[PDB]
Amino acid sequence: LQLDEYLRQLAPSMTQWRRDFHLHAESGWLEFRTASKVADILDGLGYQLALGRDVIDADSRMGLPDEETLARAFERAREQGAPERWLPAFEGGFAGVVATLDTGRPGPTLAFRVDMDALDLCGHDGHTAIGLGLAHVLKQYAAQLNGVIKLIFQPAEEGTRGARAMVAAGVVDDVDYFTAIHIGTGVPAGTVVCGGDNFMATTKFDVQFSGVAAHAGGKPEDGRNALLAAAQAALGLHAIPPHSAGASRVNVGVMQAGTGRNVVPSSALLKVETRGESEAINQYVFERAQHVVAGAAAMYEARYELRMMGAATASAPSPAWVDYLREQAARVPGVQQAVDRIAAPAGSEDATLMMARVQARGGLASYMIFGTELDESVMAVAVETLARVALNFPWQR
Amino acid sequence: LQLDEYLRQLAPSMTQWRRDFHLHAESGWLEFRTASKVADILDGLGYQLALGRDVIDADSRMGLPDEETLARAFERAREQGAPERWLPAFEGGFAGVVATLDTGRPGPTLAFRVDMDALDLDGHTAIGLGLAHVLKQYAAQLNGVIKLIFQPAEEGTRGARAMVAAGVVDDVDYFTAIHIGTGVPAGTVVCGGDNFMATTKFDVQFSGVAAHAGGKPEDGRNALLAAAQAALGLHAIPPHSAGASRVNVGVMQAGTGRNVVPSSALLKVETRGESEAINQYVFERAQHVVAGAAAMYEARYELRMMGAATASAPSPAWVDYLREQAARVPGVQQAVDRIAAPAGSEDATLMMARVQARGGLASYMIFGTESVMAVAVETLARVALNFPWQRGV
Amino acid sequence: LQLDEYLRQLAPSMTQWRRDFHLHAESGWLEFRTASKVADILDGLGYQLALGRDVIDADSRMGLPDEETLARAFERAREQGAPERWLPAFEGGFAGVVATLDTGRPGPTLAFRVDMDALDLCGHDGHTAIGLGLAHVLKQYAAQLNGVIKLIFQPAEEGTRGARAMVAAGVVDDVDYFTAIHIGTGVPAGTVVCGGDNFMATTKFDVQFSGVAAHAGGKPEDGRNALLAAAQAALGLHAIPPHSAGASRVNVGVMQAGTGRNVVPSSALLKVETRGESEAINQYVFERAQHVVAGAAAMYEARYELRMMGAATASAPSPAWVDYLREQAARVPGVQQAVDRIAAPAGSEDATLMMARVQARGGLASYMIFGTELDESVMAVAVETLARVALNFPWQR
Amino acid sequence: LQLDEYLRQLAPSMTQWRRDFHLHAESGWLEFRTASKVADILDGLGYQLALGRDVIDADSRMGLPDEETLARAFERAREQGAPERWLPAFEGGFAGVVATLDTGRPGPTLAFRVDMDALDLDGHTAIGLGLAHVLKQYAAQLNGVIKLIFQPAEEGTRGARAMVAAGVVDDVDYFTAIHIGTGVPAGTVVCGGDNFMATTKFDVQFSGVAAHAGGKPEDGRNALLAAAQAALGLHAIPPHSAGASRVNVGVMQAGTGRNVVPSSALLKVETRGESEAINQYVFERAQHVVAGAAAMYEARYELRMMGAATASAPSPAWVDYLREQAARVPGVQQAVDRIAAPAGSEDATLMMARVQARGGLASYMIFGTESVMAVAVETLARVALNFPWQRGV
Ligand code: NA
Ligand code: NA
Ligand code: NA
Ligand code: NA
Ligand SMILES: [Y+3]
Ligand SMILES: [Y+3]
Repeated sequence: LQLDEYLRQLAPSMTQWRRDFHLHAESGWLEFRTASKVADILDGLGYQLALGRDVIDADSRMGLPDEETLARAFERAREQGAPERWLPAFEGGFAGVVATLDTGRPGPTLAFRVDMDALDLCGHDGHTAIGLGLAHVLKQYAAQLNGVIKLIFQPAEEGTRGARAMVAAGVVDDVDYFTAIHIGTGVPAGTVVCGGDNFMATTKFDVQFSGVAAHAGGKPEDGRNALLAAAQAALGLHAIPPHSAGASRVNVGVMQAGTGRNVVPSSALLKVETRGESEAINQYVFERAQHVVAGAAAMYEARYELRMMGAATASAPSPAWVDYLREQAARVPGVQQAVDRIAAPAGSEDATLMMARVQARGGLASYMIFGTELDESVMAVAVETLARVALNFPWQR
Repeated sequence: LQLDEYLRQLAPSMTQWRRDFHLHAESGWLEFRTASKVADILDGLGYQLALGRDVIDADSRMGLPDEETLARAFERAREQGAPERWLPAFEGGFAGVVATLDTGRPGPTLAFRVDMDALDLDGHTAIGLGLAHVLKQYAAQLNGVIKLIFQPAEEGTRGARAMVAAGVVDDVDYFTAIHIGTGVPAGTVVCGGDNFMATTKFDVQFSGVAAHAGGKPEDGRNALLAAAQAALGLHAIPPHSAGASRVNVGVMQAGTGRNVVPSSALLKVETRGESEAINQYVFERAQHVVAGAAAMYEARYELRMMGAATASAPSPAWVDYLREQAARVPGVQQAVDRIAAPAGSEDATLMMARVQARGGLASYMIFGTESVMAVAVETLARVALNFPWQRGV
Repeated sequence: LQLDEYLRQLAPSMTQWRRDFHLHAESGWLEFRTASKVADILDGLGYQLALGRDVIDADSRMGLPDEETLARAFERAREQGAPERWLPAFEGGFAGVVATLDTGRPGPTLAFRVDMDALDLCGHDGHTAIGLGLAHVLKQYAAQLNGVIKLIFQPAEEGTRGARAMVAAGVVDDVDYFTAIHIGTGVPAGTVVCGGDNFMATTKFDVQFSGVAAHAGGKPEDGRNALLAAAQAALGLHAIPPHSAGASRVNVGVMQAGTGRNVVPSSALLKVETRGESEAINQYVFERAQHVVAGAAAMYEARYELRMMGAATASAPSPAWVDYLREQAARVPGVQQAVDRIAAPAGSEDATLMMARVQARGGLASYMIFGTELDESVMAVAVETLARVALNFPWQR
Repeated sequence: LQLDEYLRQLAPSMTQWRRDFHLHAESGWLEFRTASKVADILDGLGYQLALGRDVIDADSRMGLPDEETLARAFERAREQGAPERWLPAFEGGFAGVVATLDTGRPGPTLAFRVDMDALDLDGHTAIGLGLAHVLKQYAAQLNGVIKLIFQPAEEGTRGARAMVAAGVVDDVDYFTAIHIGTGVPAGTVVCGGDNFMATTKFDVQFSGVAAHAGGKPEDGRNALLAAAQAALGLHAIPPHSAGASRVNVGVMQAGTGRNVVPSSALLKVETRGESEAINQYVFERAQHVVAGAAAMYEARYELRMMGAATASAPSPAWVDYLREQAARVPGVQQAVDRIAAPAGSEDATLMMARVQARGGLASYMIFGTESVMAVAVETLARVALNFPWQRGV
């Protein structure tokens, strides 16, 4: 009741949030200020918070910035207005937060997730505002809810690095219905996909090649060309055969080698990523890749180091849950279409990891997409759609 | 003074300039303060000066820093004491000066060359200034013309080409490049150094079309793979029958991000040859290798000259004259023609080649290793003063 | 009526045919004897024949053997028992035959196709016997037919070379319902696929690299390494990026370069093939390939020659026709399943070219597959199924 | 006769053997008829013979033809007149013979070497037979031992290794390889040929897993791509500071069919070096290159030795002795030590190295260009007969 009204009594806050978080955008694992601000507000609304290491498994964190970068980002946050009461809980690259609202009334646990990080050289993640927005709506109308509602603010989504660490921490082991959201720019403004399935499994990794000269003196017979080794690696990688079961990808997006024009290269670096339509296919591609870089290093009798930088799996939304999401989304104002599933360029999202987990444990889950192409108020329709998903839940059945 | 006295009454000023230029060292193409000081001093001695653009052809410059870097250095040089009267002539990466002493009497045009730059991340200039002082003091005992070339960007063999293209050595009869040899015995003086291989240094920028690695791989045009294939092709270039040659892809940088098809790729390459012809063969092969690799991926490519130098073939008659004079010079132990040593490069060779090509004589002198400077000035001064105005060479 | 009986009164002939044609197997474009034998028998049954150049467009013949090979194969056929009355009509690599049965009774034209060639170094094509088999059944029961029935015996199916030449000759420009058959070894014995859609479009081509020394004397500076050029080509080819619209393939199956160990290679040969799930995708792959071989040749300043060796398109069976085929196949004895469409390893078949043609002109078509895996009498079930397809045609509707 | 007469009374037989061996020429490892004839003749002269397996280590043979080819040639040799008494000792690719003449008196062991094979798609044997005749006729004027090595597969440098491994030259004090030089002046005689680079010839077979190109590309393991990448790596092998070296992938064959992922690939490679050490460096690098390329595709690889030879360092004292004798030989114009010429290979070098390694002297003699044979026999005969039984070398 009066949800439509209350919403217009919140919109002015959300835009303020999208902008402030756009103003002080932070990269993967360095979302210190953002998490501090989110925690602050969420605690202010009376949510039971869980922070940092309690929700982010230290070990499974891939592609973390160096010890130095984590430090300045932390300090800059403290010098950026980040609340003192919370900031400390995220030091060391553990900027993450899960808010819990327990109604006391027996019932299922509904989880909604949004990422907080921006991109490195931040148009891509206005999702944090929608997360706070939904939190508010969920308090005012708390009385009509049952079971438990969980709000997940995930770090390092770019590069698919954060989800795994939150899953390893057990953040979604007690979730019955999972829903990840996204402001799809490549999606028609006014349209809403309730079953994002265009996500490929993937593996991110860097390869370091070292070719220490066999002896000093700089004699050509002692050189071990790391550059040529990575060059042959790059070719091998891209030559990996496709798979019969579905689409697959491989991309050496970055390569750095050498120190000087006249100097025989002894060091080289490759930034790679593999992808497959299914978990198995991507696993296949990654297996070959390792054989390719290993042999390439051997050719030049050079050494190599493999560094796992991130990973995600394939998405298979729960049919029933997507139906429910479609049914609710149709009534929402700005929603012109429900689509269910769409045909768009394939990509990857670590939210899939949380979905896979919830699904293996009996729950259901899906990835919602809100169109905006050809419109920064799409947050209101996202908020109402999500809020509606909870309030309208068929508690009995 | 009579000469020996003059040199001892000059030695102080010489270390003063050395200390100064060392303290205020400047990288290739950024020798603004040095060039200014040199010009101020030479003008004072009464030398006619050709500066900057008049002695450095713009288009022939290689491995030039970007505008921002040129401007910062120019401003820094002003703030470090560069004589404001001369500073403007070098603005834009044209720190170069040719000082001329025309005796007025008929005779040959003798040229001496020193470089002014230092390494990135040459006590030669002082020597050049000292020699300028002595030659003025004894202009009466000279004939013909005396030319002093102060060259920029010798490191990376980047500056000599532009001076040659400006005509700097086209009127030269006898040329002598001066260098302080660290890898040469404390008392030795090589008068015909030729341990220089011809070379070409260049960059290759490959430009393709970026695309999302997972979403639309068909829209991509991989510049990275083009560079990789070029790199392999470059190192497979066949040797040459006439002598040693080498190709090296020292640096490769490519790509924007892990999930984006690389649309930009850069190769820093170096070509070497025992002779000019051999180096030209290798470089030619290299151009075909990179054009093809770019075409393989439908990528565009741009080849940027970063450096160049040729082989050194010292004029025997001129070498002999220099050796004879050097021998008599006090602090000298061994006045040799050439001396064994690992091969390297030096663009002074372009001036030599040019001079020899027009009928003149040329050589490269090396003073081993400071007091090497007094010896170098006295020696070079002898070379000029004891010239066979009549008999010749 | 008594079709089931008549069939058992023909089986002894078919096995005799499969074996004789297995005995004297001929490769692509050299099916001289086979065509002579087929024509002979078909003429004996009273079919209106069209042979050689009248059914095989000379120009569009790809991957033809050399002038010499065509000669001996021809003579060996004459010395192999090939009928004299017909053999001459196939000289020069035009071994093909289309038999026509016109009932005078107005009606649609039904076409059935089978290939005759074996494979080169012949278990793969017992399809010619089934073709003759069906011809017989179609005569005896001629009275119950209407319109026109056409039987197509295609050469050079292996390597996808013959179909194009028959299409260019107009062989299927007047066909209303087209059906290509195949003894699917990779298909369950007793099963019949009425809608083969597992076929990818493809392009076959050889690349010849020439690197004539710039000068005599054998000086290394004059060499132009064709081997290294093809080597880099091979890598480039296999590195061609996949396509978002569907699966694609590239394979450099053969490479020959050099004349002697110590001699700098001046010549090289590549045997390649591209593939795509759709016509467009394969076209995309072939476009890249040409850029790859051209640039590779340039790197070593070598020359190159592209030779088109064959091609096929994607298969999209006519839904309605597949339904009809399924309905008829179900009643046939040896048929346990109808399936309609199956999931098997992708391949290529030039019969697709005839299908595409017939479909663009208003007719319908499909590719039938008869299982046999885990059974050399599958010809009887194929014959009856095909014969039934004709006899049962809904002439009225 | 006294010698000069003997040679003129022998010349006929010599052309008879030359004409015969030319007419019945045989390829490497297939010298069955030749070896038989040689053995029959030498046995007749009273020479002790070590044949086949006793002088050719089986495992050390390189570039051996397949069984079928060995058998066909063996049978063909029988049908062409090979003396049936000796033919069996060479069955299986062991056509080799070492003839020994032990004077019984104390002295040095002198060895002379000739090859018997011809090219595929050596009038040396006759020379060897003639020298055997003369030395027997004058055994009385000889001391110590005389050994005559008739070597198989000299083409492609394939046979010498197996003889060295059999111990054939371990008891040799003075070794001399004989060769007819077509690229040498009609009257010149090089006594210390050393225009031979060390070398290694080998094949690399890459074995992967075949699969249908379109149906199941993931089941494939491309041996073709492995060879391609190896080929590129092989031609990128860095040079060596101490001297010239070269790598060449002369042949590449791979694949079964257009629509099948290649599971078989073959590279025929050649490695060269100015010295033994330099060739070993290149070959070592080459082994790493091919093992890695095989690993890149999870393919197996097999490296087969097809040939090998080392550098030639003729013993100066022995060269001088040969030159002195050759000079006096009638039909000789120029008895030189070495002579400029393009570099090639010759496995005789393995016997030289071995001999020199055990304290003996060795050299390679070349007779320029037929009547070269009479001169070669007379010369070689002098070398043996005029030996400094006392004074020495
Ligand atoms: Na994001
Ligand atoms: Na310098
Ligand atoms: Na077939
Ligand atoms: Na030979
Ligand atoms: Y309302
Ligand atoms: Y019946």
